[PDB]
Amino acid sequence: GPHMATGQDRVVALVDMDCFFVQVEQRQNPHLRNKPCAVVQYKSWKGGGIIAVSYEARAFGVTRSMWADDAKKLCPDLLLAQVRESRGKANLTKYREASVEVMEIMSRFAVIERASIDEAYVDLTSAVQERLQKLQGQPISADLLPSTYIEGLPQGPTVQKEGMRKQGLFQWLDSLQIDNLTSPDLQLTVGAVIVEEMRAAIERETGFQCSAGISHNKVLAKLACGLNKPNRQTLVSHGSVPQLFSQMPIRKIRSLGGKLGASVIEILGIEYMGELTQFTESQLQSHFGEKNGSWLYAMCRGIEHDPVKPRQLPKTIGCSKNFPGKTALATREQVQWWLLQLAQELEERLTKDRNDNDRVATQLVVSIRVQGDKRLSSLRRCCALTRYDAHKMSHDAFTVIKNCNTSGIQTEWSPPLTMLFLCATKFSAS
DNA sequence: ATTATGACGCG
DNA sequence: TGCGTCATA
Ligand SMILES: Nc1ncnc2c1ncn2[C@H]1C[C@H](O)[C@@H](COP(=O)(O)OP(=O)(O)OP(=O)(O)O)O1
Ligand SMILES: [Ca+2]
Ligand SMILES: [Mg+2]
Repeated sequence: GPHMATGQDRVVALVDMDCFFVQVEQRQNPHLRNKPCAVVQYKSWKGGGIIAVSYEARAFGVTRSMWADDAKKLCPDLLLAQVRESRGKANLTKYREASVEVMEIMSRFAVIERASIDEAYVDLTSAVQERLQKLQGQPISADLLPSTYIEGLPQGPTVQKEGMRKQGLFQWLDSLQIDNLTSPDLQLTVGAVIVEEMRAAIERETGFQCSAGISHNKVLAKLACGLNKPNRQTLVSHGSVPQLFSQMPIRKIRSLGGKLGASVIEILGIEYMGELTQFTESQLQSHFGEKNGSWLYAMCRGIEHDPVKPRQLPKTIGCSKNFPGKTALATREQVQWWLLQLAQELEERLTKDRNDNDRVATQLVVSIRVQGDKRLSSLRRCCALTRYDAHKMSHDAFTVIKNCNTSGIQTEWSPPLTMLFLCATKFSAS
């Protein structure tokens, strides 16, 4: 009743760039614009591995993780842009720098949480309050929401997509109570107006298009964002949740796409997020733990409290290289050469980071994978990062892992290494 | 698929 | 103030 929290206290958006690495390459090379194209990493094995795909190429069935040779079978005219290679490895600097362009624009509107290279959460609660005070009970025009979908609408008593979008928006706006500054639906609507403005600024100032979700928390905002891609935004209201969740596979919700989500499905014998409402909080805690159980109990009702963290910069700076099949490092000299390449890239990125962001990493984390281990990581060890010097970091990394070598011969390495990973962490102000 | 980030548990 | 695992981009 009057004491039941509905999780409508915040306005949260998630902005996610459309096919991000592709847009970065299309900005740089106009010949790629408005074409089926993909970004590929390396070239020797099966034409290279695809890591990003334009919407035109997706129509042919091209996907991330596909080898380029196989993608060409589906889309013979597919254009390809290669990730830069430096010091023997893929180097992602262009995309990291493009990400900074977008994050800096978003930060003008509100505090953001960098969630990945191409997406950020925004807590718009305060910005919405401010905008509502300027509006002064003035209605919100559909013209202020030219790319917004209202999930669940139209409904009740045109066969084209834009027509449906407008119909739903009209129904939503007609029902809005602009009189009440505390109305959560109104708050979301104003949030959506702000997000249109943010998205326009991103496109004007960078050339890049994006999609966004607007809702009352991060999980719903992330879900919302994916409902209408690309180049569109979606408002998921609290009232839209029962219908939305009634046919929503559990795996679609952030954090439930893996083993936990599979366990929810198997243990409870359900398929859709909505079906979770039929269990008590204690029942859910009994299967999935105190924390997960409480989270699921609220989440299936559209309620989540995880804050948008005030963090625009990554907390770690890392680089890594796999050594597949035949290339597994079987000599000490090889292990040392690659550790040096990684350390040189790391030194370059750290030195730039220190100058830009007034901070210094204090810990170096070294991780390896050994041949035969199905685990993505076989071993992790750390040491002090006291100087931004590639030679010192590579030597320190070796020292930390050299004991992993079973080889009797001092020159050889066994068992061969299938991966090396160096990561700088534990930043302190400088 | 390879090269990344970030959270959480304490087999 | 370590390390392994999970989940995601
Ligand atoms: N598994 C991966 N390995 C390497 N790079 C990845 C991987 N997943 C994503 N990326 C990179 C390339 C992407 O352009 C960028 C952002 O990823 P993501 O948001 O998942 O898709 P996207 O931006 O390419 O398309 P979409 O329009 O569907 O968001 O990060
Ligand atoms: Ca994206
Ligand atoms: Mg993304």
